[PDB]
Amino acid sequence: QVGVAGAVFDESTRKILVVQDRNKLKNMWKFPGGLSEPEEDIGDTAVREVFEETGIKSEFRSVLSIRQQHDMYIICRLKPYSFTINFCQEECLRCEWMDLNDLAKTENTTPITSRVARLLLYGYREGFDKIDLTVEELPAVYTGLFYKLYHKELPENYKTM
Amino acid sequence: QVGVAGAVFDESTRKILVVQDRNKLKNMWKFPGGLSEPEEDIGDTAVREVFEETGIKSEFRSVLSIRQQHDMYIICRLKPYSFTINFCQEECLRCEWMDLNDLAKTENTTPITSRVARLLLYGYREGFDKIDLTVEELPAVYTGLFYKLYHKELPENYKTM
Repeated sequence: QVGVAGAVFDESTRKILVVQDRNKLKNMWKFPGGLSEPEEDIGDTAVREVFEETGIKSEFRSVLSIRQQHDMYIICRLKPYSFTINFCQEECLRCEWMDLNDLAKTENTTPITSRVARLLLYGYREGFDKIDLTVEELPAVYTGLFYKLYHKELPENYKTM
Repeated sequence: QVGVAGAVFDESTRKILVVQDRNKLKNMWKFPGGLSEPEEDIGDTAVREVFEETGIKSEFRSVLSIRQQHDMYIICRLKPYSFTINFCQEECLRCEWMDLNDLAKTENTTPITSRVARLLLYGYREGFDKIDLTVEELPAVYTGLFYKLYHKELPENYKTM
């Protein structure tokens, strides 16, 4: 099943919600995330994983990045609507609203997390339209399968011609 | 191995290079594509698959879309620098420089191809910066693995802070 992470950014305070895992890379700040359940939309996985790890209630806004290895892991931009952290003590050592600029500069994070922080900063300064991507389900033609398609948000007048 | 497609768009003529497979969906226009070889960068797969199917020489410019099923298939924007079609007769029935607006409107294509045509039209009218994404290799921290990360192009001053 696909993994999904939530990058919960408060555009009013310039804060980004991050965690340190209790038992894995406990000194590296990361975004909360985990595995989708069967039938779960990507955005719902993000919002659920965030809430379970951090106590923060949020809304899906966009996809920010797709991570591919040898399979897929989707990192999403979320907008918080609660702000009191109640983190999962079995899973996390720390959970903070960190200054986004601090995450973008720290060495105590992963290269992917840092890249996604820098991308958030670019959207914070120059507009989220610069960075946001959508995910949509589209049908196959040759078979009865379905795909998920990730791309820059396409204005409604073009999606439909 | 990942699949990769090439959407070869001539911004000077508003034409998009498309094929009909000789033996599969022979009435549906599609972008040339196929499987990456071991060690091959995504862009090189695109350029090679295009050349092998169509005779057209091109250069990678960006990623346009990521297609996910139950694994990954990357659709790239390419810029042609040769224009004489010499298609692979064993593989394709037709290969044409089609008007992009015609591809964006036709029923004789797939929903994904049509979506990517509409996204190209949006870039043709409003700038390719609106649609282009990059792919880069970034390292893991927990293990010795590497990932590929797909996201909107991030200006150099931010990538590096």
